[PDB]
Amino acid sequence: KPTPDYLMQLMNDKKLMSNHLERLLDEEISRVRKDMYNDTSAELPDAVGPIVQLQEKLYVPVKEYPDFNFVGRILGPRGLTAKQLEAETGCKIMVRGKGSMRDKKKEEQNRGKPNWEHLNEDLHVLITVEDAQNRAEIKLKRAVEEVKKLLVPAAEGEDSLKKMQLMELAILNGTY
Amino acid sequence: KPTPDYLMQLMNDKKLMSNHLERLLDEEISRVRKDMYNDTSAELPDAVGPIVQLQEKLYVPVKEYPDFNFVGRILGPRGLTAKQLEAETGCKIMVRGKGSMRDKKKEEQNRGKPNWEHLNEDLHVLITVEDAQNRAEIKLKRAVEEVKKLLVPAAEGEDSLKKMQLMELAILNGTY
RNA sequence: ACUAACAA
RNA sequence: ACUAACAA
Repeated sequence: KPTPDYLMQLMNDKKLMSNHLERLLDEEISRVRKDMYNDTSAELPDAVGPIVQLQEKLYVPVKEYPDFNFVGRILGPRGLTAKQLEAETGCKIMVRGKGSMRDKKKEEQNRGKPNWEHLNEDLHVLITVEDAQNRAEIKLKRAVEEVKKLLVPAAEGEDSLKKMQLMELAILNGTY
Repeated sequence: KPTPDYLMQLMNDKKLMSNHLERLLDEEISRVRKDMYNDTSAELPDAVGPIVQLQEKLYVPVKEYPDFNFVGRILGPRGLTAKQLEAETGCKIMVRGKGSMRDKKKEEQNRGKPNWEHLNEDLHVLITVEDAQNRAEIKLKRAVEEVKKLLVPAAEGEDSLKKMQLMELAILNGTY
């Protein structure tokens, strides 16, 4: 029974609590939320060959569409959207690049510092996998073919997804 | 992960707790336990016709096999076995008849008192259903064909089921 | 209800 | 590890 209200009555169930009890909740929460969006499926082959790591830097077109905030849409509230995506694909999703950090200031200092090399590239979405080739290509190409969706600006009033998160946010905020 | 130990670590999870939190547990518990026994499936048709009530008094053969305690085997610890059976069939399972009540004394007084008429019949297992005919016959004949199993004395050392409950008991007892 | 995860 | 539910 993945209802909106009862979901709000779940987050608060979780607010007061925080060894299986927690996990018990995290499952449904995710399961609810998944069902929320899925109202808007193949299976991986058995591993073949030595383990491989696959990346795909996917740049966001702020050069093309500066005004639109892609990044938020992707990450979502508590970064959950980005979190549910790593979950259902297996690929490590992470936002790197120029302007990654919301703050312009903090970013203006980490340049060159190890593991901040990525700050010298234009803004992108990084998608990494560790798995056997035939099993990873699929994993990758699943998440690849999903960020591209998020790298396409649904005009306001038609971005159903935007409202989805924004209501989720306004619940974590408790302002609604 | 329906493991025995973790199950014991569940009942005690439940001991300390006692609005969804409780229910959350009751599901797995049942689900675990079901999986426990199922290591030792059709679907009902859509209702057709006016609702009906079906019974089947099923007598236990103490006349034939006095020494063996059928009744316990059926009910099980906390009556759960009898409880999981009402669950998975839909039929109201209940033990009535002579010697129903463990105590001979208490029973020796309720004779004739309304809803204790059943004390004047030999010991039996009562199985009742409320549903449309075609849908109830199946429901009944599922539970019917399962009590008869429990009305057949598995000799000691071969009654795997007996140990199943007895370990479950010895957990609720906390003696193991 | 304008999201900030991830990485350190 | 010898079960006691259900019904009242």
